Amino acid sequence: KVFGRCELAAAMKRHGLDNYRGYSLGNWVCAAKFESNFNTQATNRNTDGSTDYGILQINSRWWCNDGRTPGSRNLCNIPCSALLSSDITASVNCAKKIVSDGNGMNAWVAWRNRCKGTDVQAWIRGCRL
RNA sequence: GCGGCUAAAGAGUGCAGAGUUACUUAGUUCACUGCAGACGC
Repeated sequence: KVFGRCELAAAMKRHGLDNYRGYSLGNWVCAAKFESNFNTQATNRNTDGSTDYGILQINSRWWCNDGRTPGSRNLCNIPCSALLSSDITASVNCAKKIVSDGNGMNAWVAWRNRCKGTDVQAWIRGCRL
């Protein structure tokens, strides 16, 4: 499914992505846009044969099982195909666990490239939440 | 009992809520529910 901007913001909050770990929902709305263009089917293959799944582009090298990455970890305990679904449940839990961890939100590249140090409020402007 | 209007403006608002993510550029304007008025033959 290709979420609209707000339709997403609403679904993200409604799972517990609003101001989780002290990061307002304007950072996750933006993160999904630059990462996947709100499209929950998006995929990109990296030069090393792993692939990025879902609305936030979560790597099969560590986080999920696609079958076609030998020496993959699957730390989120799911098939990478769950990261493609219209139901963002299993792409939030995993987006959560990635952030609740090491670099934190700097573990979000797209976020860290474009939205870190920007008024991430523009991304919620107009949205019935 | 079957249509347009009920916001100058606006893609979108007759008032009151609702929230099934449907629709949409998200919406005081939109799925659902209460009640509508002046009209047309």
